[PDB]
Amino acid sequence: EGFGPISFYGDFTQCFIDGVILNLSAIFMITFGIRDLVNLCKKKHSGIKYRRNWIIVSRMALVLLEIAFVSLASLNISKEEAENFTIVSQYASTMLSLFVALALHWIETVLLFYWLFETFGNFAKLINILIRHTYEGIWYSGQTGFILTLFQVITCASILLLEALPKKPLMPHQHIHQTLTRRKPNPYDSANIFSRITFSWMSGLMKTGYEKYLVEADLYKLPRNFSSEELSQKLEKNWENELKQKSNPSLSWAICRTFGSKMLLAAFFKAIHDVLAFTQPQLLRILIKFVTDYNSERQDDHSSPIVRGFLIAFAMFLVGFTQTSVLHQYFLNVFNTGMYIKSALTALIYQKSLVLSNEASGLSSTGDIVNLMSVDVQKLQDLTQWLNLIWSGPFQIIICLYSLYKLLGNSMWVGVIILVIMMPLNSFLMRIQKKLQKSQMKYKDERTRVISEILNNIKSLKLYAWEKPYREKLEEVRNNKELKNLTKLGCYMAVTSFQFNIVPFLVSCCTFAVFVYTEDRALTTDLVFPALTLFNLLSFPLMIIPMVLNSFIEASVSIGRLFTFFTNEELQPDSVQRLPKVKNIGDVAINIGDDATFLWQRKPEYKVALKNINFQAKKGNLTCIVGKVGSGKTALLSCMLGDLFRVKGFATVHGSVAYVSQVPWIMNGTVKENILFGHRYDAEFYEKTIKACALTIDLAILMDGDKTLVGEKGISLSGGQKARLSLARAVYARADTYLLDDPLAAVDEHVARHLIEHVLGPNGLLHTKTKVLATNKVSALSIADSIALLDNGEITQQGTYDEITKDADSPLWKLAISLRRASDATLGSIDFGDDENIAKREHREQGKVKWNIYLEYAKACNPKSVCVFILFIVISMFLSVMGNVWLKHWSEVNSRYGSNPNAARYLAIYFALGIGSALATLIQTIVLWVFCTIHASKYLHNLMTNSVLRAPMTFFETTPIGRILNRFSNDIYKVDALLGRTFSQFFVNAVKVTFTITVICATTWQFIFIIIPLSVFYIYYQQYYLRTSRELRRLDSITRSPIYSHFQETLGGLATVRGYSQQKRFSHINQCRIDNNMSAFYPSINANRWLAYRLELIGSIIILGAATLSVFRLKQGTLTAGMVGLSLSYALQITQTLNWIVRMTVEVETNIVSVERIKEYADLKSEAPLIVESQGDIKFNNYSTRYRPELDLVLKHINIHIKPNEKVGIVGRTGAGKSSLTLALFRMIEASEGNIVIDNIAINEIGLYDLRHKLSIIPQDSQVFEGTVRENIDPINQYTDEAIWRALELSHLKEHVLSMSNDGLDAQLTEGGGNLSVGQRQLLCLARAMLVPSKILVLDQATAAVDVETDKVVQETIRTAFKDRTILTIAHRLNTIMDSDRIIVLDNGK
Repeated sequence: EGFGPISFYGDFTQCFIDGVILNLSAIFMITFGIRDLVNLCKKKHSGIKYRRNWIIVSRMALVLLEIAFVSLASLNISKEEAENFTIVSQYASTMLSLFVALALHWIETVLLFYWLFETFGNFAKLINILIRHTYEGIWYSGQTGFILTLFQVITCASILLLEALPKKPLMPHQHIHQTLTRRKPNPYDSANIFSRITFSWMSGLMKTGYEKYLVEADLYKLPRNFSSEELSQKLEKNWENELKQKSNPSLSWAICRTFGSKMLLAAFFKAIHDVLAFTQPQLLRILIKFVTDYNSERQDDHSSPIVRGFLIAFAMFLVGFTQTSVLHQYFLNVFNTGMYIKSALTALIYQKSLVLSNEASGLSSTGDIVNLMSVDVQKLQDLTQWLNLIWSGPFQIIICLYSLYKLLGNSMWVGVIILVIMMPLNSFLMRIQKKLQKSQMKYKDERTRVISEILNNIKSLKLYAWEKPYREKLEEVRNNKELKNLTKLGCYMAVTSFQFNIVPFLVSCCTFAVFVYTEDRALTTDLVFPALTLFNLLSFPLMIIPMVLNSFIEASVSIGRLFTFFTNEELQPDSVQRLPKVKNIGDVAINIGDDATFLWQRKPEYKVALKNINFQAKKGNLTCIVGKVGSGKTALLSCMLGDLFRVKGFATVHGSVAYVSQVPWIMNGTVKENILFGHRYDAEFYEKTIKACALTIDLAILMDGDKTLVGEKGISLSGGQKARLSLARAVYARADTYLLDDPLAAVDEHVARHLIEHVLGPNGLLHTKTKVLATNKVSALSIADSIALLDNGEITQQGTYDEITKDADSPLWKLAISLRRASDATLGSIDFGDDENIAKREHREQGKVKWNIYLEYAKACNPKSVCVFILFIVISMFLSVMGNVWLKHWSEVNSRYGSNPNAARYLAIYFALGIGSALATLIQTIVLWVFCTIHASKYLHNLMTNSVLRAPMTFFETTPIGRILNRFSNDIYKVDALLGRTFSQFFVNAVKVTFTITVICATTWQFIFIIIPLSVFYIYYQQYYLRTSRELRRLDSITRSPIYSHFQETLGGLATVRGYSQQKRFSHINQCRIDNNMSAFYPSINANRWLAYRLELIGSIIILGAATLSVFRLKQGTLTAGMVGLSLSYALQITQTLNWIVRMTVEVETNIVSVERIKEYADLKSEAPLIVESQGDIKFNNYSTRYRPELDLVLKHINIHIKPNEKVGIVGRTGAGKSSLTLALFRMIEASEGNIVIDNIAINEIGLYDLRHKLSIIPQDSQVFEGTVRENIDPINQYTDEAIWRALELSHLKEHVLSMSNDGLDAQLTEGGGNLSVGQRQLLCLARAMLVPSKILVLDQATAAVDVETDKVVQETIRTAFKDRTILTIAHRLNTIMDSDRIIVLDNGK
């Protein structure tokens, strides 16, 4: 009898079956008895005490196990024919089944895997018996018991399916658990290993995303060991372990000690994946050896076992499947580790920032502290993906080189040498790519600046009618940007794809060249195709290894930054105790120790300290602190807050604390939220407080209700509104102790006077509590119960007003109701941001993924270029495939003619094929980028600019400026390169898979039957993942911003937050937001794993199909080894390419919607400004012309006549058609009920551009464009520089141009007009208007925005300058009104 790892026939030997089944039974018994049975039976007393209904599944499984045991016992009778170790196998299996009975009974993991290994072992034994039957008698070759063994196999399979698939339903009120129906619990907690490996649990979420777009109810709660709290505590213990042995590497070592446990498991799976992947080419070589030896044996027998091939194909499937499962488990583990790192650090940094000292917060810049959570933690999350990669890279290349030496012949490092030569060239080309991309980002920023300057001041450009020269300037900037885009992208896409194609081909070519030249012993197909597969596998990790080290260095820098931030000094908790509450009036509430000395001077012992002062306040009083700013007033109040490092003095504060700062801080939410501030709502007390402090005007003035959003991003608020809001918050959150830091400074004197008595008065709203006020309000000093005078960092006088009046008054004077504290909110959940806009935009239409938008984009691009593009692509792939098949033919010729090569001839042909394919890829990626790609971008930009420039005032006033501004920058930036790259990669991979299937179907007529339903499964999975992953990634993108916004807000307001003592509320808010963001993140990662698993399984299935069909054709008749070798070598590359195709499909689907939005914004319309078919001695006339939007009425039946040489004033009440008459005169509104006539010509007949050129206007502002003053004032070179200088001197702005512009008339104007006052900008606009030769002169809102001298200058200038030109003005001052020849009173409507 034979013995070995595998017999002659390619199956496991019977002794090997005994060994593996004994090992399976041993590990099952050991693991179950040690781990599972004892834990389950001791979780509660002698078995788990949870209810479980007895169901047909359980008793059926038990009966099937008993039948299996009986069948095993029956088989044991015949097994005693020969005395070997198989009796020990029988006994071990019997013991294992007997234990498994109790194992199944007790639970109602190890059970599932034991049953799986049992079924696989019995299947292997059955295969061995059948193979021996093929070698021997028909049925009972080994023994007659195989008939019962078949029943044992199918019984074990049925037991495994019935244990795995159905669940464990529970009868007694299973529905009672799901009270909180807001979000379902995740299925991951209830998921066996068999379901968790394949990620079948995500299939329900995938289907839900397919049928319906995602909402917050669809997502599941995160499982345990993901919440912020446990992660933060687990990191805090490791940080204390840092504090034992403190040093700079302590942070990294604490991180690795905490969460690095699963990284070892990840490394183990990565090693298994790598060794299996490099084992796969060895199995391919063994199959090649088998088929060629089979053909030689058949030839020799004609001169004078295919089941092995089938088993080899089954082995290929097995290694593919275990590679798939192992790799995806590795990715799951490392991404879970990255999630844990993000969850721990983003909360611990928040805690550290909350406890942080005000000194270090003041010195340190807040933006960097925001960047700590923004970029540095994300860098570590990125690092956690690739750490096992840098661990495995040397191992991977070493195993690859070892296999290379063992296969193709030793010492041939020529492929290694050429790729090592090519690698640093790529390392330099990526560097210059990054430099060029940064330059393009700078160009994008300048483009955004220019288009923002165009967009905000568009009304000035349209009224002035100077639009097309600045359009030409923008087109020049776009031309320079397009030149930069060409100079980057043409050379980069030339070199990149060319090098990536050249590398493996030149490696293969030079290796085979050296082999056929120097070594002899011709290839004969045994070495060539495994060598090609190994060269393909070698290129992947060594490309990744240099780049990832740069990210490692960046992560080291981030670790250092986090370490110094965590090892900041912080503040001492023990400076002033929050002693229990004091109840009476006059009862000591605040107490500062005798000769107490406080400071801001802990680190170097600065002289930022006060010395030897005592101060007291009893309960129920108004203490007042008086002093100038910089007199230590805020220092004393900070001493009261306990936010200072004190040197000497014992201090105690009684009861709760409420504080208001001189700079108010406001929550980023509703005003109702701000006043509430986490306390329980109380209607009557809220109304009494908002009556006392605020009035109704404070709500009404905002043009919104109580639920208005605060101006952190909503509507801005005045300083008086902020002070009133802070005082409102204080009184509503009325504490035992009250502290006020000059809240009355912003508010007006008389209104504030109302506030002194109304709120804190002796009969004030909250007079029953202690209250310190730091102020300079003389009335409040007079009413104040106690006085303190702080000057030069010392309370110079501390005495009651009676004592102050007795002494010389020069030093300062000449200069029961308890309310039940304030209740709290119960720290509930938190809703996501509003999703209704994008939700209704998505729900308004469905079924968008078809070819309509793609064909529209193709019509926008050049349609003829796409034909030559696809032609070059397909002939390139065809050339590569023909090179490979001719190489197969050459190897077969070498196989026939033993060691008689014409390698020079074929190597010349092969090098020609390679250079042709490389030339095709080079020319197509060069020329078509410079053809279809950049030209379409120019077309889209031209259409967008042409549409947006001519758009109406309705468009500009209705749409947000920032919304369209960001879309113009972001979408045009995105469409420039990313869409082209995604399209190129998608088409290349599409032709790759198409030609792979073409060659596979060429080698076998009967392959279409297997390829078609797998293609159905592929498109099904791709459609589901494409529909779901976009919405999951959208939720992930939306959830990021609240974290950074809330963190920056908390950094802004830490002082008040800490004083208010709401630390737990803010920590819980940040923690819940982090849990929300992670709930967005996790299903996207798991969906990626699920899709990649199913595609890789499809890859393994097609590998198995190609192998078994090739072996079947070999059985049927002649089939050369080269054909099957080429087929398998091409088939092995399908796996990565399918996943890349699906990812590029997702990328292009995400990218196309922005181009659709750009095209839709290119659809708007306005009438022509052309000169289609005019000043001085002209009668003006209006007749019955309304000009407004259809949605509203202002003007009505207006008609007038004006003779030449008149000065006219328009006057009316608020809303009495002030600017509407001016806009109607300008014909800004296209609607024309009647006729408006200038120079006996209707305005509508001529046009817009020339008419607005023929009239000069000052439209109630002075928004001006940036750049040179000459370019702004006189952009078209009308007449000399002395003319504009004379006009400027007339405008009396000679002081500005004397101050600036020393070198000449080249002064640079800052963008936005902030460099100079509004009056000087009005003078500039006046200078322009006077410079303009046209007669018609208009001024709007003349009187409101003048400082007397400006009104004088403009009035005298328009009086004296335009002698006979007709001038109209809208103003409010009576003298300039009455100076006009005819005063028209603008009516309410008519």
